[PDB]
Amino acid sequence: SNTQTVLPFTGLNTPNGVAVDSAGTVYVTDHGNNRVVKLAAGSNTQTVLPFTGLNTPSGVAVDSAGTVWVTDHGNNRVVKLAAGSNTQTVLPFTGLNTPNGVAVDSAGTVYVTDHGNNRVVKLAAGSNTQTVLPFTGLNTPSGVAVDSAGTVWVTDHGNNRVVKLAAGSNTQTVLPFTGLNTPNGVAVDSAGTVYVTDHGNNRVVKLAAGSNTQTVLPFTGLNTPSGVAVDSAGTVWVTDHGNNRVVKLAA
Repeated sequence: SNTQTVLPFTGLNTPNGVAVDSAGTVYVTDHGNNRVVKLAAGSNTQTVLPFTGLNTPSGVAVDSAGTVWVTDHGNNRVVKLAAGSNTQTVLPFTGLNTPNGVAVDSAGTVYVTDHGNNRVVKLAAGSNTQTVLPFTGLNTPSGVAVDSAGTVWVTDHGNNRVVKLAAGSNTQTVLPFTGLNTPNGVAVDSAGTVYVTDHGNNRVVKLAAGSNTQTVLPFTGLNTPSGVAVDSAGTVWVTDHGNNRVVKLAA
């Protein structure tokens, strides 16, 4: 499509971070209200999830079991909410600083852009071992995506670039986007297409796998967009941070 739709969220404040599940339920970290909100497909009523004590949360992910993870940026922690019981567990990361961005894979491994420490960390399900990924030269990284193959992409915000660590490789690759300004947020689809919220240019850009020529998506009127998700259908959702809204574009 070339015409975006605004989702019927209410009362957002500087939202940053969006996730979508296979049912088309959309989850947003409503950063400036210290809460996580969700909207089911076709619904006008949003639901505030029972997280507690959040501070400027930035980034949300959801696994197959309905577990919701949030990077609780202002508290240097990652919290997960177990489905049904609504038990909150602080994941046993350590030493985080203003984390901003989270992803989870099929195995329940959790990946966090540890923004304030210029690093990306991962924690396997149930583990007390966190692993620093061998990205190099990061500056305030702010967004992480992982595909089915286990390739990890990161928006290296402070360097105006997107980097990837290909599965099985220990060598970082810089993707051939051009002209980025403080990018924050990355998503990847099944086809390997990469989507980035080019925050400081008020636009969303995408690169097909193997292509060296980005395209700009036909969103309009964005302001410091900061978070992107893509569903199985190729619909693209963006947290339009500076306009307190979430916008979507069908393929």
